[PDB]
Amino acid sequence: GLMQFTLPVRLCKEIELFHFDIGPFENMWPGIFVYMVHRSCGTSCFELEKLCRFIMSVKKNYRRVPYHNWKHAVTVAHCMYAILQNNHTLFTDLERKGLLIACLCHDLDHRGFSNSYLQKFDHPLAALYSTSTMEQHHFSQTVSILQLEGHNIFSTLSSSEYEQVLEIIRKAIIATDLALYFGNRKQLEEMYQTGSLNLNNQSHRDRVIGLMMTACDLCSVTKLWPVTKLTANDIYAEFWAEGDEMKKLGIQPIPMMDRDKKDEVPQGQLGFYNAVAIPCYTTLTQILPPTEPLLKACRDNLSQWEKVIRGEE
Ligand SMILES: O=C(Nc1ccn2nc(-c3ccccc3)nc2c1)c1cc(Cl)nc(NC2CC2)c1
Ligand SMILES: [Mg+2]
Ligand SMILES: [Zn+2]
Repeated sequence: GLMQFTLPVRLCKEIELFHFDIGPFENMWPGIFVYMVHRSCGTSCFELEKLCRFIMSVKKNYRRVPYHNWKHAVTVAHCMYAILQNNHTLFTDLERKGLLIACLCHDLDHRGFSNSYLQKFDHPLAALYSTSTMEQHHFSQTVSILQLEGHNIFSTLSSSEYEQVLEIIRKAIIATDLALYFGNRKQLEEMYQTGSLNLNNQSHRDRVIGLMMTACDLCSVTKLWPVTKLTANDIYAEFWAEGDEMKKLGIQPIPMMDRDKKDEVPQGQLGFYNAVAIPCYTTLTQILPPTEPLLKACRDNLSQWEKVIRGEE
C-alpha cells in the first residue's frame, strides 16, 4: 500500500513528456507501466501482486516480431498515460483504469501480419472474425489473460463496473484497426465543426477514445527524429516480410510491403503523415488542446522526411 514505484531522475521527468522513449532495458518496462498506472489511476486501482502477474502474462503473450512486440505495447500505454495526465478532469475512474490496460493489451499475440494477409492466407482467425480480425483476437487474448487464476486486476469492481471497463477495453482495442480510423475521424471532424460534439454523449466519448487509441498506436511518428527514423526500420521489416509472404501466395504485394521498392519509402512516409498521422493529431488537438505537442512532433517528423527526399539526409 505504501510501496511507490520511483524512476531515476531523468526518467521521472521525461516520462511526463509525450516524446518519451522507454529505452532499451526491457526489465525496466514493467516498472515504468506500474509507475504510470499509480500516477494516472492511483496506488489503490489494482492489487500490486495481481497487476504484476497480469503484466508478465501480457509480456509472455507478445511475440518476438520486429515492431508489433512488448516494446510497442508499453510505448502505446505511455502515450495514453501522457494524454490522461494532460487531461486530468476529462476522464472517469473506470476510463483511466481501462485505457492503460487496453493499450498494454491492444496487439496481444500479433504475428507481424495485417488483417489483409490473414484473409489472403485464409488463416483460421479470418473465418472466426470477418472484420478487424487481429483486433478481435487481441481483445480475446486480453479476456483469456484476465481469467487466469490470480490475474483478475478488476476483481474489486462491481458486476456492472466490470462489464463497463471490459466494454471500454473492447471498443478501445477494436478502434486500433486503422481501417476504422478514417470514418471515426471524419465523424469527429464534422461533430467538432458543427459544434454538436458532446462529451456527456457515450457514443461521442467512444469516438474520442477511439481517436486517442489511434493517436497512441501511431505515436512512433511523434518521437524525436532519431527514434522515429529507427522505429521506421522495424515497421518496414514486418511490412517487407509480409510482402515476401504475399509473393509466396503468388500475389504482388503493394509497394509499401515490397522490399524491392525501398527507394519509395520516403514518399510513402509523406503520404502516411499527410493522409493519416497529421489529420489524426490535428482532430485530437481540436478535441483535447493539451495534446498539441503530439501534432507539433508529428509535423517536425514530416519536415524530416521532406529533408530525406531533398537528399539533405
Ligand atoms: O509507416 C506506417 N504506415 C505506412 C502507411 C502507408 N505507406 N505507404 C508506403 C509506401 C508507398 C509506396 C512505396 C513505398 C512505401 N509506406 C507506408 C507506411 C505506420 C506507422 C505506424 Cl506508427 N503504425 C502503423 N501501423 C499499421 C501497421 C499497422 C503504420
Ligand atoms: Mg494492432
Ligand atoms: Zn499497435
